[PDB]
Amino acid sequence: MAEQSDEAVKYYTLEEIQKHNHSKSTWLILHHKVYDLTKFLEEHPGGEEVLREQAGGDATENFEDVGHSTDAREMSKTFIIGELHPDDRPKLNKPPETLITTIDSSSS
Ligand code: HEM
Repeated sequence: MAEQSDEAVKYYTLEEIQKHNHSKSTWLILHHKVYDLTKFLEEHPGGEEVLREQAGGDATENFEDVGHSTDAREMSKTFIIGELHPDDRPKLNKPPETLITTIDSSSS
C-alpha cells in the first residue's frame, strides 16, 4: 500500500472482503470495520461453521439481536484489521455535521 508502513486508515474493498468469506481466509464486517478470523475460527465459542455464513459481508445480525456481552467489545479490538473502502465510507456525501440529530425541537 506504498509508503514506509502506513499513514491513515487502511481500507479494504467491498468487492474484496466478499472474496474472503471462506475457510482459506475469513474476514467479516460487523458494521464498518473489517475483521479477520482466519486462525481465530477455532478459538471462538461455537464458530467455524456459523462464521462463514455471516463473514465477508455484514455479520451484525446476531450481534444486534443478542448483543454479546462486555467481553466481546473489549477483546475484539485487535481483530480489527481496518475499515471498509470508500464504497461505504462516505455512502452519499458523507455526514458533514453529525449523523442526524437535526433540529431536535430546540437548540442543538
Ligand atoms: C468481530 C468478531 C468477533 C469476536 C472477536 C467475538 C468475540 C466473542 C467472545 C469474546 C465471546 C464470548 C463471551 C461474549 O459473549 O462476549 C463470543 C461468543 C459468541 N459469539 Fe462472538 N465474536 C465475534 C463475532 C461473532 C459473530 C459475527 C457471530 C455470529 C455470526 C458470533 C456469535 C457468537 C456466539 C453464538 C457466542 C456464544 C456461544 C453460543 O452461545 O453459541 N460472534 N464472541
